[PDB]
Amino acid sequence: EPFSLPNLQTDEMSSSRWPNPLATLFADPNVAVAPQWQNGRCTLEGELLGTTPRNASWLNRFRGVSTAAVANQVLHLTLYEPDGSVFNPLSGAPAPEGFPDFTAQEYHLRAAGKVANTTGGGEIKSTDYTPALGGVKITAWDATGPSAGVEMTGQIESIGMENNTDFDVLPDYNGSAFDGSLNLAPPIVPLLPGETLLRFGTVPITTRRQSDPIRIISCALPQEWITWFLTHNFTALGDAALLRYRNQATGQLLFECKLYRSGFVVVNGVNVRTEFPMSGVFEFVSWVPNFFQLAPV
Amino acid sequence: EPFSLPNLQTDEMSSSRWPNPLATLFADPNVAVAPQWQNGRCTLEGELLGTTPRNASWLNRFRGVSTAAVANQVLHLTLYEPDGSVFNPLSGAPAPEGFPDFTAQEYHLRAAGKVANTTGGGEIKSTDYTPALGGVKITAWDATGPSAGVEMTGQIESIGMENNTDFDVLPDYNGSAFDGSLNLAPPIVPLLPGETLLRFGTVPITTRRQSDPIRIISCALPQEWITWFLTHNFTALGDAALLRYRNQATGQLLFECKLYRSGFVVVNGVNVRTEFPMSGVFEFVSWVPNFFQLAPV
Repeated sequence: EPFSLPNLQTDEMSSSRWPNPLATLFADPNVAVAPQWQNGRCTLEGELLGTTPRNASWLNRFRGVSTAAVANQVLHLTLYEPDGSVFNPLSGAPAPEGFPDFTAQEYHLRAAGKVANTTGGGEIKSTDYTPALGGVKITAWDATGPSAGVEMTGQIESIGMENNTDFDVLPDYNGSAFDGSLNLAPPIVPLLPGETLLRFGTVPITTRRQSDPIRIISCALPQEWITWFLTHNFTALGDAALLRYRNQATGQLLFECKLYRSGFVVVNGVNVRTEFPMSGVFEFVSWVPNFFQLAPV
Repeated sequence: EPFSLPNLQTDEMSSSRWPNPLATLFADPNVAVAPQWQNGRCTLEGELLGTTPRNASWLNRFRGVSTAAVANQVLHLTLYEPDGSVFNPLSGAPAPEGFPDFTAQEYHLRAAGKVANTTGGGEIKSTDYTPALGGVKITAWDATGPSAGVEMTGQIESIGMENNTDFDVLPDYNGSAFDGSLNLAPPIVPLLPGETLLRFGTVPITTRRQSDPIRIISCALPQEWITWFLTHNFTALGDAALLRYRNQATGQLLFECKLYRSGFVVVNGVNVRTEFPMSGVFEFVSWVPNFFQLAPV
């Protein structure tokens, strides 16, 4: 089938790195380092990359089994994948599908099992966020159960986040500074030098906002585009899909952009951080080579 | 475009009444009263009913403005709709789009504003769950702010839920002991007497499970099907779409069912509550009239 994108406005779509509606659309050419996001990554031909979950709703969800009974507000889980199979550290994955792919001081959560007295809240402290090792230690856990051997499923709800730039810093998934053995999706770098990554932004709930209160986490593809690629049998006939971003109510063509086949969008001619209207729709035009030069925004 | 459904397995899709992956698929013929869900409602031609949000990720999200500074762990919010427009409580809508459409003792939440000391947790007690009035009183609010006139955005994360049957009991949205002035989408009723509603189930996190720990909330359509109908220009050439539910790996056809044009699925010949495998895909077969009688499961 010929390539297309869903006829949804940006503000009708969802982040693929934090479950929430998209709220901003912007290009920032002065970010310190290129992002290496592990969620929200998919090729145009429908190949998921990194820890990107195939089920949209497994983003920020987790499943596991308690390794010991709760004591001293500590719950340790051996981690499973969304399919219920055991997560195998030896596979090279940094974490089960859908796990957070950025640095934070705390990851706040809620969880429950299928038996009584297992609904609780807690958090994973940064030093304990080492899912590549096969488990996570949940602290400040406020339920009396579970006992050992009980399946738990939960949701990461918010983060302790003192510094917004840490959304673009991968966590120490294996508890060390050395990620060489991990099978990580590659950094996102525009192919032409004047191009700037187009960021789809949303607002997560965070604590530790005393220094500066604005929190924005970006992703490369709206979740609805990822699902679109999974539900169509597209062939990437060129290096990039040339798209137009159009306000369908007002007719105004806002800009053209390139959706590279590895799954990210760029615009040209951005010299300072630039925000774009949210009520537009992205429409496919044609396939273009990597060095196709876009009209500046 | 000819009618189709996305090629996702049931366990690869999401509930449209609680944000979480689908976990069960079942038909219960012994539910005495038909459900009147206000979320997860969409015709095959892509027209939303009830409070069903156009953006998948606005389910269980809310936004508004504080009417007073926080005091005594109470935060009162005047509600907005998802698009930031003011929710007019005189209009007859039961709630802003995406608000929970069932009865619970407490609706647990988290929220935050643009300024520091506004990230908190709290809850809406059942007696305060009257969003049709244009606002909600949040209690057990644990942040020191916001002051008055401050925008807040938040998420419903879990419920206090004594009885699973209350997932199918609409709440008293206007606090008037159900007076019938509200604009509600109609009950979901199979058009033939031998048919049973096919329920797409997920597990929300709930408290008050000490006595019966299993909690399952059902919906009429996976969220991904609703988005599919919004992103295609379908014309229902019949009263109902005949579907086959097939395990694509083994090729095993499990049952046939009818997807009625108003947006729900039924099976035939179910005499006891019956669960079905989650690894199947619903495939469109043809259009059939309302009187078409399905092969029994």
